[PDB]
Formats: sequence, structure tokens, C-alpha cells
Amino acid sequence: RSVLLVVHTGRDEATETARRVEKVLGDNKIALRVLSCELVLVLGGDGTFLRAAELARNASIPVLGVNLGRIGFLAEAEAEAIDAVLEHVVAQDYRVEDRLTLDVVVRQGGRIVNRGWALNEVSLEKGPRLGVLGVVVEIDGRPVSAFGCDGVLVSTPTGSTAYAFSAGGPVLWPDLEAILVVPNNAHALFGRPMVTSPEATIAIEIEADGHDALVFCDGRREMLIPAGSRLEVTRCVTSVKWARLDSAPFTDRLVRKFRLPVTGWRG
Amino acid sequence: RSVLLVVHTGRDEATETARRVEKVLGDNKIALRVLSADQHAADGCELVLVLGGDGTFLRAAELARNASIPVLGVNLGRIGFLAEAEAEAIDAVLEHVVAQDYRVEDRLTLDVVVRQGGRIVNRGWALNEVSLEKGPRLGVLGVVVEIDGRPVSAFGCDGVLVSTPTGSTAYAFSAGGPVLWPDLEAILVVPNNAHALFGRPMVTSPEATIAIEIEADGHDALVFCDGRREMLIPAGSRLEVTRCVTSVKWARLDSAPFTDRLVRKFRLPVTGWRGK
Amino acid sequence: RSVLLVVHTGRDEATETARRVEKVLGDNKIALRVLSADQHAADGCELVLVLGGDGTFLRAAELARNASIPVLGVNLGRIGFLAEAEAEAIDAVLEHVVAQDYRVEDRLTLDVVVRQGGRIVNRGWALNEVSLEKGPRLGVLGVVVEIDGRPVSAFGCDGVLVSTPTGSTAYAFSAGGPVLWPDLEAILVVPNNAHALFGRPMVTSPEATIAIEIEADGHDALVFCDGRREMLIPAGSRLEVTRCVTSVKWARLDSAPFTDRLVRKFRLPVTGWRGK
Amino acid sequence: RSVLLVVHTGRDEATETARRVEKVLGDNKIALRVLSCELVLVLGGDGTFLRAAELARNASIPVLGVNLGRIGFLAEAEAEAIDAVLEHVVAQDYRVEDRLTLDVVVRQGGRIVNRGWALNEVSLEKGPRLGVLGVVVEIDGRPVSAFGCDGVLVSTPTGSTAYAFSAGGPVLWPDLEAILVVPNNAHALFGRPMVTSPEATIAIEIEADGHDALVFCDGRREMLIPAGSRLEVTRCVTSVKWARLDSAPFTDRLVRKFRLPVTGWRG
Repeated sequence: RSVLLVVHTGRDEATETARRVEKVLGDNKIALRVLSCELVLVLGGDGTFLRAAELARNASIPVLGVNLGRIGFLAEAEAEAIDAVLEHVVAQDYRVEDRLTLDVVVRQGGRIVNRGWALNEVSLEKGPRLGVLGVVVEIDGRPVSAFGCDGVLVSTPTGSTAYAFSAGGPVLWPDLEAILVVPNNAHALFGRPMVTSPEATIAIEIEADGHDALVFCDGRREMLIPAGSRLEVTRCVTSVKWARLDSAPFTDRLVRKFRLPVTGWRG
Repeated sequence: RSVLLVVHTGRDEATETARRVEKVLGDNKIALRVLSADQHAADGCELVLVLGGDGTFLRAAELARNASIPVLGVNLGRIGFLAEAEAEAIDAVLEHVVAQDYRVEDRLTLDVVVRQGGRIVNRGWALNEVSLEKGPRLGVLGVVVEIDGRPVSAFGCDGVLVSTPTGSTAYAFSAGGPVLWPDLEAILVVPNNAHALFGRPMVTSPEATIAIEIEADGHDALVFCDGRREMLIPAGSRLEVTRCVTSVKWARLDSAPFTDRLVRKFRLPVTGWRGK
Repeated sequence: RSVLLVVHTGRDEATETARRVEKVLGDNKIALRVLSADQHAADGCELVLVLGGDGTFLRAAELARNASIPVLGVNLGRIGFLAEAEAEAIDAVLEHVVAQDYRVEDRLTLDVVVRQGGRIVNRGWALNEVSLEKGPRLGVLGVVVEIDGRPVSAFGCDGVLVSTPTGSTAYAFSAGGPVLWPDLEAILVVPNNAHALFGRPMVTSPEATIAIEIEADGHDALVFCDGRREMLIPAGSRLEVTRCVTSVKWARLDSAPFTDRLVRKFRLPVTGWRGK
Repeated sequence: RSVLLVVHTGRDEATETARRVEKVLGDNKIALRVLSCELVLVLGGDGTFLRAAELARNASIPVLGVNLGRIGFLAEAEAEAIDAVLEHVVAQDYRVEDRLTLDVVVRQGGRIVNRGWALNEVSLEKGPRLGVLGVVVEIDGRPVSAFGCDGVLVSTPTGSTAYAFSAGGPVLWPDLEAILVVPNNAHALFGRPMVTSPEATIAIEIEADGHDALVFCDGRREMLIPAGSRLEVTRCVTSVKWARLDSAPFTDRLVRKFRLPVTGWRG
């Protein structure tokens, strides 16, 4: 019976909240490892949660986030509610659900030369700051557009409020199963985002006489994409497991995060 | 058996394609009714066959769903998204109609209710979009958009579109929507010229409920479903859009995938594709 | 003195601010006419003074330009862009009205002509926008937009806006326009829900001519100027928008710069500014 | 009596068009220098023209472009028309006009630590590929928005069809005098482009505890922007001089470049 606890910076292991967790779980005959098992419990922002998710997937166990700083979308609770939260952690009475996760393959000469995964996005980007990356995007084995661009995002419904949003994308609800493709600064008439069923294959071909390009998954894991490769992104067989509490529904997290005007609501 | 044939106009009943349909099916002793884009007109038919553009197709789909039978469309002039073939392959199409051996799938449809003082005062459906639009040409309609029981934004606007994946290519696109594959089951919301910082398209699971509140103080507003069925929305009322339990039955042929339809309609640049 | 006062509604003639204006100017033996938002109503006046929102202001500016005199606006409830002060500083404002010592600048105005078969059949002007809008609620209006004698795009749409820098904050913004500083002299074109890959806003020099052609085969269309002056646009006709040689005379006070007006109206996040 | 001739790559000095120029001008007692005076004549695309413009400004003399490859916006003619073009070059009968050019100042501690200029754009961009650049944009001595972003473009009406276009900007006619500001992937509700009179000052403040950022002018000249600096962009006193021929007006160059649908035009 153990748990992994993840927290933001190095000094962050001693704060009130961390301390409270370490005390309460010890006292209940649960061992506890501290970084930065049956669960990964994490204290911090969305960026820190992504990390924790990264370790929860290796082990194939649920993640559960508790927010510390400025609010985000991924936490199931805030630091004020830690007692209530730890009560569900010791009891193990929380719902667990699979969340759509992306698989990415880098293919050169028909051969898989690398791979990755993302719960948030796969971000394909220009290598050298001079110029544009030429790309062909393909959706279900058929080409949709070729253009030069800063890149292309392939995002989950969960990643839709992040980099994908900045790049011009729509907002997708997190219980949706779909894949979202957002051209990042496409030099073209048509550079609109596209949304596909979760069964589809998105492939992106990188110009063969251009420079190497890069891909960042969940803003943290980096693969080099060689000139002339094909990136294939599909829904991964294996999902990340999310601990779910009785928390604010996404609409409220959206309104809160962007300070959305909601006055006049009757209901 | 019988087949209901839908054509665009009365003087389209005499087109070469339309003439072929009448000959072929007549030769196979399949009774044909013809009509120009009768709520019960396809009662007894095994299929609604349509020749024409996407707008004609939408009329045929209504009649097909009234009867609970498949709709199949062949396009004529204007290139579109919903037809399974072009006029030149009418013989091949007629072969599949006579043998009755095409696939039939469900296509998602939207339920729309108008609610005043807690009760349902009108109801409609859509395969393409529900478009809530301002009454007067003058001002702005104040709305609150509410997603799953919870308010997401309030703003003045020309209106709000609630669209299927199929409708995303239509009026939703014009208003700034993303392109959705007709393969997907989701609901798309597109604020129409919202005077607001946040007027972004939103996409929801197909089990979602989208509600829009119309300002109590202002003018009545209008709803257009699939560009033709109109309801009046009283000020202070509220529109509720969900997935309808009754889908349209969509005949399928071995036809071009949606990706090809998109590239063709918009002339999308595609050179250098398989190159890697 | 004389001054013409414009208020929003008849039962706004009795507001505390409106009452103050009548007292102050009456005490200085300045004749006051009052009216609610008379094409010649400000004939003889040295100023049109307005109390209310941006819409009320636009009515006053019309009357001021009819008389060739300055307009000055004070806002009441709703925060806007065109007033030079808020209600709470009415005494300070009245001081500048009595001494007649405010600056007056030219604000750019648009000339709009409706042309059929090579001749002018109607004419209008605008300080905010010209909005060409589809007649029927149903379909799409086909247009060709032509910039300086040359076609730039043809598409179906709900309409096309031709806006001043001042109007860019208004209906043009809702339709997806960029924000222009009222300092600039330019013309902005914003396609309204264009069903097209390219429906981007375009910005032109103030010496440009923007013409829009309305499809010959389709329905008549409508033009709204500054949200109130309506003309009917016959199918096959053509709208020509240029800068009018007659500007509006814009009284200025020591007021907030446009940047502050924008931040305030849209609640724009601004924290950490001078930090470098 | 001399002219500078600029051409794309190294092998490019021997092509039919270059050769024709070198012959015709020699024969007319005009000396000619060849790279990559009364005029800078340039053969190539928009990218090569930008370079030539860079050398025409040092000398304070007109540039005149003749297009070789795929069409752009800056050339006054194409390679088929070189004889006609050279006839105006020998005669010196062409119109010359000043085009709006941007001045940029990098200011740290109230002190000018660098500077640049642009006929196309000033592109302020994220330094390290991880994360976002925090920025405050100010327009006439007053703050308009703070956000994180990939960057901010400050563009001329001429640069509006380029990187600024890819980033979501409107199209501006080249005889307009204005300045265009386009937030590049702003994580904010308001990230719309803004257009100012040519008299205005655009300033951009970079977060003081972030990373250093970069600026690229006309896609070629690079300055490092230190954390906590202020970029100031104004209209430069000194303009680039453009040789003007009897060429396609910009509307036609737009339609041609993006293959814009124009059928049905009556006129």
C-alpha cells in the first residue's frame, strides 16, 4: 500500500499542503515517495500535473491533481480542500476513468524511427527560426492541404484550452472523444482547425528538402523529426487513468479561467 | 415496389438524368412518385432518391425521415457534400437502387425545443444546423449560452448556430467554424458575429445539452432548421438543443471520402502529398 | 446663442444630467432645444450636445453634420467610445460649452452611392459603417468586391461592411475585424460571414474606392448606414464607397485616449505594464 | 554612372536574364557590380529583393525588382519583360516613391542598447522553444494588453501579406500609411490585430523574469532582446525608395498570388 506524491520545485516539498499529505498518509499505514503504487497524487499547476501523468502512465495507475498556484483545468480540487481530498485518497472511493491519449509515430523510409504519446497535444514545429516548414496534412489516408507554416498541433479535447487555443482553435469539452488538428500560422487561405472522430489517423508529411523539424508532446518530451518523415498520430490503445472527484464541471473551469462574462443567466 | 424521387424544380422533372431514372425504374416495375423541392409523400417507398444540390438533398432527407426510410442523393450541377454520386454515374447508381444492395448508416440529428415559462411551446429537428437569428434587422440579440446546465458566455450577437458535424461545412463555416468530419459524433456551437472578446466555436460531446437564453427585455428572435423550417422565439424564452433519438437513414455507395469532398469543393492545395 | 441637446428617450429629458444642462445654459442665456434620438433642428446652433450612448451620439452627429457644427457627447449609463466625458463631470463639461473653448477636429466620413445601369439611384454617408446585408433571411447574397477598379473576391455571404477607423469597434468587430485607432485615416472592409476560404478583413488608404457588385440573378439587398439610414439595393446594382469631402466636426476635451477606452470597454488585462 | 545588380544564389550570375542585363548596360556606358550607384536592380523573389532593399537603403538610392521564380508582391516586372525594364533603367525615366519603413529601438534601463529597421516586419519571438513569452503591448504611451504568446509582429502595410498574414492579420494595401500589430499565438481572449496611424509608437515590454527573446527584421537581421527590455517601433524618418513601373496594381497581385475567385465581375 503506497502512493507517489509530486510537487512543483525543490523547496516545494516542505509547504503546508505537502506536509499535511505526508503526515496524514503515514499515520494511515500508506508509504509515500516524494518527487520533483495505487495512485499518483500531485500538488501544483497543469504543467506539474502533466509530469505526474507521465509517471502514472508508466505504472498504469490513476493520477489525481490538487491545484496550488493560479487555477487551471486539470486539478480535481484546490489546496483548501486537501482534508476532504485525502479522505477519498485513504478510502480509495473515487471514480476512475480512461481519458483519450494520443499515440505518435515518426516514420522514415516506411520505418518507425521514433514514437511518443500525449494527453494534451503533439506539437510539430519549425526547426530553424528562419523561414517556414512545408507540410502536407493527411486525414484518413487522403491529403487535406499542403502549406508552409510554423507548425501543426494535433490535440486532444483536453489539450484544446492550451497551445491549441493560442493558435486559434475551438474549445472542446473534455468528455468528448475526438481529435483536433490546428495549423500553427499556416501561410494559406485555408488554415482552419479540423476535428475528426477518435478513430481517424492524422498524418503529417514534412518537406524532404527542408530542414529537420521538432515535436513536443505535452510541452515536455522532444523528438527530432527528420526532413522527409511522416508523423502519424492516432488514438493510443492505452489511456491515462484520471481520478475523478465531485469537482467543478468544465464549463465552470472555462468561465473562471478566462473570466468569461456570464451575467443575466436564468437557468 | 416504390421510390420517391426529389428534384430541385418542376422544370427539372424533365432533365436527362431525371428521364433515365424514370425509364430504368419503370422497366423494373418500380412505382415512382416525383416531386420538386406531402409530408407523407414517401409513405410506402423503400428509398428517397434525390437529384440536385445539398439544399434539395435536405428537403428529401426530411421526407425520408418522415417515412423512416433511407435517402440517397446524386448531384447535378453545383458540387456539394451530401450526394453519393455525380450525374454521369446515374446508371451505376440505378443498378444499386434496383438490387437494393447499398449500405445504410445512421446520421446524427438534433432535437430542438422552445421553452417558455418552463414549458415546451415549439419543437424542431435538424440534420445540418439549428440557427438562432435576431428578429429585427436593426440591433443585437442578447443571449446567454449554457452548456451542460451551466452558463458559458453572455453577449449581444446576430445569433448562434448549433450544428452537426455534417452542417460544419455549411453556414457554420461561413460564421467561422472548424471543419468537422461527418464521421464524428459531436455538437458544434458557433456564435454568429458576437460582439465579445470570446466568441470562439465550441465543440461538445453528442450527449451534451446546449441551451440558449434570449434576453427578456428585447425583441422576439427566429430559428431556422436546415435552412427552411422556421420557428419564432419569444423574448425571454429558451432554446434547448440535444441529439434526437431518431437518426436519418443515410444510404452509402462506394463514394469519395469526406477529405476528397473538402479538397474538391474548396480547391485545396494538395501538391507533393505522398512525397513524405 | 443656441445649443441643440440630444437625449436618448423622451423620458430622458428629465434626468439629473439633462436637468443640469438646462439650468447652466439657461443661466448663461443660451437658448436650448431638446430632442430625443427635424433634419434642420441644429440650424443656428453653435454646438450639438449629446447625452447617452454611442447610438444616441450617432443620431446627434447626423444633425450636427446637417448644420455644419460640432458634436460633443457625454455618456450616461453604458460605457462607449464616442463621448468625451462621463455624467459625473457634467459641470466641467458645461464650463467648456459656455466658454466655447474646446478643440474641434475633422472626423472622416464615408460617401456611399447606389448605381444601377450606370447611374446614381441613391446616396448616403456614414461616420461608423456602411453595412450591405442580404434581403431575405433565407439564402446568401452573391457579391463581387472590387477595390481600386479591380476585382478582389467573389463569394456568397450575409453581407459586407465598409467601416471607418471609428466604426471598427462596432459591428465590424463583431464580424471579425481588426481594431483601428480613431486617429487613423483608412477604410476597412469586413466580409460578413463569407462562405469562402478568403474572407479576411482588408484595409485600404482613405483615397481608395471600394465597390461591391450584387448578383444580377438574386434578391434585392439592404444598406444600413451607421445603424439607421436604410436604402434598398436592387439586384444587379453596385455600391460605391469612398471618403466624403465633408467631415463631421468632432469637439474634443482633455479626455481619455482611445487605448484606455478599449481596455475599459473590453476589460483588457493590463497588469505588469510599466515593468519593462 | 553605375548600377548594382543582385541575384539569388551563386550559380545564378550566369542565367539568361542576368547575362542580358550585364550586356545591355555595359554597351550603354553604365558600370555594373554583381552580388550574391544610381539604382539597385534585383533579379529573384521577394526574399532576394529584401536583401537588395537592405543595400539600397545604406546608399539612399531606389531599388527595382524583377521577378524570376514563383510570383510575389515586390517586383515591378517579370523576366519576360526585361528589355522593356532595361529601357527604363538606361533612360532613368521611372517614378520613385518613398515607402513607409519602420524604426526599432531596443531599450534597457532607459538606455538604447540596439536598433534596427524593417520595410516588411519586425518579428518579436520567443527565445527558448519551451513555453511562452510574457509581453505587455503599448500603443500611444498606454498599455493595451499583457499576455503570453509566441510573439508579436509589427508590420508595414507591405509586410501584411507575409508572416503577418500567416499569424492571422488583415490584408493592407501598399499605398496605405499605417502600422499593423499582430499578436502571434496569444494565449488570451483578445489577441486581435490592431492598426494605428503611422505617427504612433508601438512599444512592447518583455517580462523581466523570463528568458531573453529575439527579433527578426525582414526575416534576415537578428537582435537579441534581453529579459525586461522594451522594444519601441516607430515610423523611421528615412524611407526606402522604390522604383515604380507601369505594373499590375496590388489587387491583381493579391488575386494572382492566392488564386482568389473573381468570376462574375462586371466592372
